[PDB]
Amino acid sequence: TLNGGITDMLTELANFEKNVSQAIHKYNAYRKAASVIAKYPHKIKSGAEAKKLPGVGTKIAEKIDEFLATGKLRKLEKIRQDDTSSSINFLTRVSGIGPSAARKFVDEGIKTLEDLRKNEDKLNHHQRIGLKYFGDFEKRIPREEMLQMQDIVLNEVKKVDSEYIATVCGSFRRGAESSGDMDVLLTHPSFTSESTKQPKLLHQVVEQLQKVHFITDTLSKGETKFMGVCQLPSKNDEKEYPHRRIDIRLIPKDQYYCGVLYFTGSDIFNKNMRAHALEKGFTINEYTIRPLGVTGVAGEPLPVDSEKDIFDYIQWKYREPKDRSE
DNA sequence: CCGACAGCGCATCAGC
DNA sequence: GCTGATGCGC
DNA sequence: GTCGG
Ligand SMILES: Cc1cn([C@H]2C[C@H](O)[C@@H](COP(=O)(O)OP(=O)(O)[C@@H](Cl)P(=O)(O)O)O2)c(=O)[nH]c1=O
Ligand SMILES: [Cl-]
Ligand SMILES: [Mg+2]
Ligand code: NA
Ligand code: NA
Ligand code: NA
Repeated sequence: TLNGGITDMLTELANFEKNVSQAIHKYNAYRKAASVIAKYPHKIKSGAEAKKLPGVGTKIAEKIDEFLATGKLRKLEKIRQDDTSSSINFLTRVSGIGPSAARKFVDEGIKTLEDLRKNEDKLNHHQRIGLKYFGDFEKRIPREEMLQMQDIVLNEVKKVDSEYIATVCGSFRRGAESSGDMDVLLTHPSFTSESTKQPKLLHQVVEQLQKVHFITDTLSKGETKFMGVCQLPSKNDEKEYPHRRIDIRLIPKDQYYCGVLYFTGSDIFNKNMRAHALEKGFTINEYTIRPLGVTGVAGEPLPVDSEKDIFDYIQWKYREPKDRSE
C-alpha cells in the first residue's frame, strides 16, 4: 500500500488504545484516520498534507511528521519497551482474550503463546478455540477461497430449504480481494418480524453445515447469531486449508435490508452512517430504521424495500458496497 | 471550549 | 438458579 | 483524538 508506513503507525497506536488504554474513542480516531490515508491515492509527504483529509487532526498530523522524519514515533517505542502493555497487546490477538482476560493472565505469569498452551484449563471455551486456531486466525482468506466457501454455504442452506436466502456480506460483499472472516446474512420467506410460529431456523442451518463438516467449532449460538469456525475440504494430498471464522445472522425478511446494510459494513461506515442518522432524527440498527422523538423515544419501524431506501431517509446519496470501505 | 462519539448478540461472572 | 454487570465480539 | 456546536 502507498502510505502503508503511516497507516501501520496509526493502526499500532489504535491497537494500543483499544487493547491497553481501553480508550475506544481514541481507538476509533486513529483507525478512521488510517482508513482515509490508506484510501488516499497520493503519497503523503507531511502532516499538513494529511491534515486536509477527514479524521486527521492536530495530533495525528504531528505524529505523521515525526514518523516521516524519523521512521518511528517515540510513543510507539516506549510502548514496545513496556513489558506489561506489550504482553497484553499480544494476548488480545487470541480470539476471546480481551484486555480484562489479558491483564489477568499477565498477573498469573501467563504472557506467551506457550504459556497459554500450558494453562489451557484457565481459558473459557471461546479462548480455547482462539488458541487452537491462533495461527489460522492470523491468516486472511483469499477471495477465491471465499467464493468456494460461499458455494458450500449457499447450496447447503438451500438443501435445508430451497426458499432460504443467504448473502455473504462483510468485506467480501464490498469487493475485497481477501477477508478476515465470513459473514453470512440468512433469511427465510416464512420468517417475518419475530412473529412466533417456530424459531429454531438458525440451528437447522448450523446443524446441516456441521453435518458436512464445514462448520467444525462453535463460539456462540442463539436464535439470531451463530459464531464459530469452518473449513474448506481439501483434495487428497493438498495441505489443509486454514480454519476460518464464521458469523451467521438470521434476520426476518422485512428487516433484510437493514440487516444486509449492517453486515456489509464497514464498521466505521456503520458508525458514520448511524451517527448521521442521529443527526437527521433517526436511529439505525441491524433490524430497522426508526424515527427519533424530540425526547429520545424511538418510533415504529419505517418501511424498506432496498438498501437505498435507508440512505434516502437520512438524505445520503446511495453508496455501493465497494465504496463503503471506510 | 467543550461534550458527542452506533448499536447490537451472546457468554460468563459476581453477588445474591 | 436468577439479576445485572462486565467482557468480547460483530 | 477529532469535530462540530
Ligand atoms: C466489528 C464491527 C462490525 N460491524 C459490522 C459491519 C461489518 O462489516 C460486519 C462484519 O464484521 P467484520 O469484523 O467481519 O468486518 P469486515 O467488514 O467483514 C472486515 Cl474487517 P473482514 O472481516 O473481512 O476482515 O459487521 C459493525 O457494525 N460494528 C462493528 O463494530
Ligand atoms: Cl477515548
Ligand atoms: Mg468480516
Ligand atoms: Na482535518
Ligand atoms: Na482477540
Ligand atoms: Na464477523
